[PDB]
Amino acid sequence: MSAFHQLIPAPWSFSAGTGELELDAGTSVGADPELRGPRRWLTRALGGATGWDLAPAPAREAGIRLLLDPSLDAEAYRLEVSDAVVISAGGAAGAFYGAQTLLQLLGPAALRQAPVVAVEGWSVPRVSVEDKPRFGYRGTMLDVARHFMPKDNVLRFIEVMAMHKLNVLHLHLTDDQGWRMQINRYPKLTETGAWRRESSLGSWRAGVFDGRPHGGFYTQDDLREIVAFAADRHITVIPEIDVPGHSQAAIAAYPELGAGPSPVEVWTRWGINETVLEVSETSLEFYRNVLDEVVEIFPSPWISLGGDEVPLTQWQASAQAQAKAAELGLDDVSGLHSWFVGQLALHLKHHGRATSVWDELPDGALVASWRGYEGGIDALRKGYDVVMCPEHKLYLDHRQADGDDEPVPVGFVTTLQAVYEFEPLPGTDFPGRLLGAQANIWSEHLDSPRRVQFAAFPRLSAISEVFWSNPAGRDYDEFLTRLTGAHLARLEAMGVEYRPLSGPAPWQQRPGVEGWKRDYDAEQL
Amino acid sequence: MSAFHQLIPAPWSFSAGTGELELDAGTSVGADPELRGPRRWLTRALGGATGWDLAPAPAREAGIRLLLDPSLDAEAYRLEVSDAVVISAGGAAGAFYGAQTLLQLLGPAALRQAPVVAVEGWSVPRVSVEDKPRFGYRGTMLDVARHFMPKDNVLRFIEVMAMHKLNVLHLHLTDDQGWRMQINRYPKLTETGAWRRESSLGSWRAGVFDGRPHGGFYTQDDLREIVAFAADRHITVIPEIDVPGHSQAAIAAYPELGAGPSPVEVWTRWGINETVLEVSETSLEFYRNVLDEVVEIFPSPWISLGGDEVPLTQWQASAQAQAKAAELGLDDVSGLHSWFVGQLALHLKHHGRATSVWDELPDGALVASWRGYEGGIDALRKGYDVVMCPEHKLYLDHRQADGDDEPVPVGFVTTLQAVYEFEPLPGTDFPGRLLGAQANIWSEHLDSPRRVQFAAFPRLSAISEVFWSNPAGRDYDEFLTRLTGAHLARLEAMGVEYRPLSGPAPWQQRPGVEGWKRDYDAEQL
Repeated sequence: MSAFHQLIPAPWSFSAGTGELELDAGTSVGADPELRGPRRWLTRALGGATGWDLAPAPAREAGIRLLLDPSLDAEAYRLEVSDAVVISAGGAAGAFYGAQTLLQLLGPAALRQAPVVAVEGWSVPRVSVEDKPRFGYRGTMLDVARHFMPKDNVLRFIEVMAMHKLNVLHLHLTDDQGWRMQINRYPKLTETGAWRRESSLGSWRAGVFDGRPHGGFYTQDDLREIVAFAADRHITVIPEIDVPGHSQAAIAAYPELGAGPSPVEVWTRWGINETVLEVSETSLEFYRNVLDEVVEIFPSPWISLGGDEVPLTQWQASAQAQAKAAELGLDDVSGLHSWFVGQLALHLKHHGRATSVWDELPDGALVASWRGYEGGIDALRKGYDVVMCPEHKLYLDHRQADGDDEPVPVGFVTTLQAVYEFEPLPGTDFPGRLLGAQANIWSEHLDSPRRVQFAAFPRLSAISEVFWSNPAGRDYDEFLTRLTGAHLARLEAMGVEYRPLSGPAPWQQRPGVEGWKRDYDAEQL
Repeated sequence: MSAFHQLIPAPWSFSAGTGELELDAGTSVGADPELRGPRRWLTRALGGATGWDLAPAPAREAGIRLLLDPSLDAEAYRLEVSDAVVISAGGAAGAFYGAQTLLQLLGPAALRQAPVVAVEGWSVPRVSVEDKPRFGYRGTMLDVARHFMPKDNVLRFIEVMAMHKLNVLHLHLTDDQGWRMQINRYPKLTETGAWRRESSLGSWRAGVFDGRPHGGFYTQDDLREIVAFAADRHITVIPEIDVPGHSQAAIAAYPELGAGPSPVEVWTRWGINETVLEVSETSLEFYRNVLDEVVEIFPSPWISLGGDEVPLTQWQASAQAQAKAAELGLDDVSGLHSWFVGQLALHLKHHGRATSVWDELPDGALVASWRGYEGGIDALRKGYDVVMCPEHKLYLDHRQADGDDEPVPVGFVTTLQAVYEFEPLPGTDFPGRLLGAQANIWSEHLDSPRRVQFAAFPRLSAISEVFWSNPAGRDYDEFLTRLTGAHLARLEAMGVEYRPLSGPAPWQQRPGVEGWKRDYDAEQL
């Protein structure tokens, strides 16, 4: 039983000792100054689950000790179970991840917000663990533009992320179908842009609508909170304001930003919009003002500008766009795209931030590559930093099985096993560096936080392992036994309603709602 | 500025001193042994909001002291701001409520789950407060049978309740349209009973359906958690399994429990069901087995059996019901109702629990009176303990204003001011005693936790004052200035999307969805 553990993500090295150390209600928590942050989080989480005081004690003297070890990487930790619980780390984030591994060692009741057990004693099996992340950037994107997620649910989603040792949350805040961020200078962004009349029901290709208004937004205080909440859990929040395309919500609010039409209203359907920004000095000024407030709220070194999916139809037919391309000396009207994003990227640079985009900038530019290995290596050749999120691998809005029993089926079949066997560009030594990978959850069809949970899990659990663990020890069948054996119980304890392995629960189904089924091989030939 | 405060519920006595005491990151929390429970909660809540350690110190020696004062009532506290923050209480619950009053004194940022402010210092104005509850039972009912509320949202709703000093949560767990509680002996209750094919859209009188499956359930561990979560906040959770009526979900699961029909399925519409339990030894045994598990999960001295709304049609036409009434020597088939509930009430008594019902038992029987003052005083004459929840006053599923702009309008117009001016039976000295009052939120039309928040607030804030505060100091116009001045900001900080005073936000509206509009005066004559 020496190599046996049920932890996910699996740690890099694990050894079991003999027996169990018992923790009573008197257990105290020590930490070195650098780790006081993680001490607070553990105290709050475990105190809630056990009803214990968990009062601080001098670090070397305590039941649970968090100790600084400068020879370890910052996100790396060592966990030792002895006469005491000793977690060594190179930094706060490391100590935090050690803490998570501890909670898993205590069992699922350690993840509840109030005690569900006796609390006379709990036991931690005696083990030695040594752990570090494989990738430094382990992401998830959350689309709150398509369906607004109430703040309570966002913080809960973030809590579940940290439990999987995911460090990046890419927050897609704006799109054709709504604008979620309150901007003080431009009140209509939320007043007008934060809601739509109705929503496509199923794929936009079925042309049916639900008659139900949808909307909401985060205030600046709400965003601050989310950022602070994530920071306590060592998650970086990268906001995205998507430009020049996916802009109809902003155009509805402030029509000057568009070409022209009857007044433009927040888009009620999915898919790609031919209606986009009119690129010009006024648009530019508008979005510099927006990015001024963004940068005040979000401390993140990257800020995402999107840049995906802009049809040139509007620009080609635009007397203004034509004029603009002449003034700049561009070859054609399509160069305005590169120009517009670059001007904003420059403004971000003025504020000390690198830019993040989906494709195609200053030095620290980060590309999120949804194309395959080729588009990825191509962006490295040019010196851009890369994170992989292939559309045919890592998109979690895509159906989890073949057939008609999955709710609103769209995209490729992307299964638990397929996702677990995924790789990021597997000696060319280029100027660009691979930061890591990210999973994207697009919200068109997920109209409640329950549906988002169904989409994200269990797959995101397997993905968290792909991002964190050692690729050498990878076997799907082995992973399953840990998933079903322990981890599903942890997800249940955290309030996450996932897709059961045998398929959707009857209340998770949505019959009569048309999806769009894609096949990756068919699209190649 | 000596009588001025923005606290809701308003405390019984309040005096402002001069200046502000500043709390730094070194602030420590002391408590007497009885209050260690509330010390833990404050530490968790305020630590989360400030990023402070809030380490324990000897009680008399600490920045925030929670001190036992046996001369105060258990739910009563005194709060003193000085060189230190001193909260005196007669018990844990008292200290808890003092803590809440403290958080309000620090401002809305104290209610966030992560710091949104500088945290260099916070200031508490120097004040003396003396406070007790007017009613000992201050309730809210939550219908999770009609629309299942995910666990994450339930705990958040409970957190918002405790902030208003509400001590009772009446959890309506089962109905025609679903059964939310997992029972180990009877797996189909959840497997079958926990979901329905679709739902009425609007009033059942419009006969239109949404085509959308709905369901979910709490496991026993989930319920335990909710009970423990509530207990940490001094909220009693009274579960309700409604019998003999509102039973079609249980009948779907186990058809023997009904008369007969094509197989019975979970009800898809609202309103009163003619399909009810067949009262008999087998039904009785079934529900004793259910109440055996309930009583293991919920520690509450009361357990609710419902008893509302049973049409006699089925029983009058039932050869079995007729036979049964003969065997017992009842006058007619309608006496089986009283008999069935009484047998279960007896079984509860065996377990040491009093019974709770909606109308019409052993000594500790509690009646929840939805009729007016008359039905209430009548139940006191008979010695039953009473809590008031008049249908024309305290039902929060009812529309908050006249007209067509309120979403799915149903019931009487029940406004913020009307609800704030409400009273419970205003020297007959009967055997029954008035425990308090309760507000009920029926979930037929609230299909998300957002909609539930819209229904419950701001009204539940005014109600919390009616239940807690002194009736002498009651003026609506004064209340408004506190509501708009401070409290709405507190609700925003806790993630609660309420009905704005000027009416529903555009994304809160639901046009095309038929309600049923009632007028209280018209129904009298």
